Amino acid sequence: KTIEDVFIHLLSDTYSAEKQLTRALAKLARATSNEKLSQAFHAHLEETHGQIERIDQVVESESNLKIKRMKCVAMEGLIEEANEVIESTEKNEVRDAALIAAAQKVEHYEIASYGTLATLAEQLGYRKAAKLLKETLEEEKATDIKLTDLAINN
Amino acid sequence: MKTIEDVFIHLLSDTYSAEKQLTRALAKLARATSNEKLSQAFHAHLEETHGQIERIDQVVESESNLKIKRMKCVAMEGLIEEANEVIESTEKNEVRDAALIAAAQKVEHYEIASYGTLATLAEQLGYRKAAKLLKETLEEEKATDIKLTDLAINNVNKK
Repeated sequence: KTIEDVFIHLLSDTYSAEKQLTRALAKLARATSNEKLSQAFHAHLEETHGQIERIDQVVESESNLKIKRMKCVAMEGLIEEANEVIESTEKNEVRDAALIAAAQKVEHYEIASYGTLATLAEQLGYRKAAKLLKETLEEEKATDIKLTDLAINN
Repeated sequence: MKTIEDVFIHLLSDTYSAEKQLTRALAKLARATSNEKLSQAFHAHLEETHGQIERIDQVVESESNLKIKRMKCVAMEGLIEEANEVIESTEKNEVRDAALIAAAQKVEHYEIASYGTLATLAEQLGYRKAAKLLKETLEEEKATDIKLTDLAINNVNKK
């Protein structure tokens, strides 16, 4: 019933979301015909594991924190949009354009989640965590910009 | 995006959008099944959801600084597309209904967690009337979820 409870709840949700995204990204990388988009998805795959480890670092920076086991239902839905694109397109540029739009939805959600986690961390006085969450936030922004640019020369 | 207050307004505005989208989705869900009892539960929730949007207007009016910022909740949009994928598939009767109920329970998992978060934030920000209101929606969503589970059980035992 405290702000720290809300933060742990949200961090736990994002932890689930990231874990789910590792599976989705491995699959997206194999589903596209475009080598640059595929490489983009694979790079974000590796970075995502780096981001989960960062959440682990957030939890260790404040002895009271913990990751509660849960399933982030919102991410399931966003990952499904990409699945549906795959099932309704041939492996070509129509699929690529639609997968990038679906991936942007995923980025929208993740950027908003980390912005919220960062603000909470700072309002809680969690200095190291704030910094770590901002680091991931910046990586997601770069990732999103990259999808946009890929879309343009796509 | 710097105070608890900004986070609260952001999440409340997102939830406003979610409920808005949910209204359309529930009318479609009610028509997506031949199971009268399920159809009615979706119709009942459609009404309760319109009521919850009214409660959000009340939350906003309870504090001078509160407002609803315009935005599209991407999370709910995905959950609704998830349900629609079931609606638009060729799944039928018990298969179809198991998926519809399950999809609806996913929407509830999201709503419950959303209102739990908003109610705690409101409480922590000293918005007494808001917290009380948000806990009211929280409880309705929990009851709606329990009803969905009773229905899943019935569909599983359907003979």
